[PDB]
Amino acid sequence: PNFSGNWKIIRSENWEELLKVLGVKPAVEIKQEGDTFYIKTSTTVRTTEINFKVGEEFEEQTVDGRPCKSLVKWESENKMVCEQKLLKGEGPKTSWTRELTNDGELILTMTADDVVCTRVYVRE
Ligand code: NA
Ligand code: NA
Ligand code: NA
Ligand code: NA
Repeated sequence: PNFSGNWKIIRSENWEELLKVLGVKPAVEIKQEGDTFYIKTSTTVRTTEINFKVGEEFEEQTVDGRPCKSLVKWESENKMVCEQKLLKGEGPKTSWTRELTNDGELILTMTADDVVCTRVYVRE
C-alpha cells in the first residue's frame, strides 16, 4: 500500500512525555512514489518538509530538535522504520516508525530512549 495523502491527526498519546523525558496538532501531507517520499508536517505556526528514499541516508531533526542523519528501511509491506543518529551531541536513542492499517489509518511512533509516543492519522 501507498502512504500518499492529506492526513489529519485523530489520536495522540505520550507527546508531552516524549517531550517531558526529553529536554522540551500537526497535519501531514505525504507523496510516495515507489520507495521515494515527500512528507510535509505543519501546525498553525510551523512547517517542515523532508525528502527521502528508503535505504538512502538523509538529514532531519530529533524529537527534541537536534540535527540527525536518518535511514529508513521497510520492516514489512506496510511499515517503515527510521534510525536516527545526532550530527553533533550526546543524547537518548531516537527513532520513528510509520505504518498503514488495512483500514487506512496511518500510525506514527516516535521513540526517545525508552519512551514511545503514538500518533494516529486518517485521510481528509
Ligand atoms: Na525536559
Ligand atoms: Na525534530
Ligand atoms: Na521537534
Ligand atoms: Na538522541
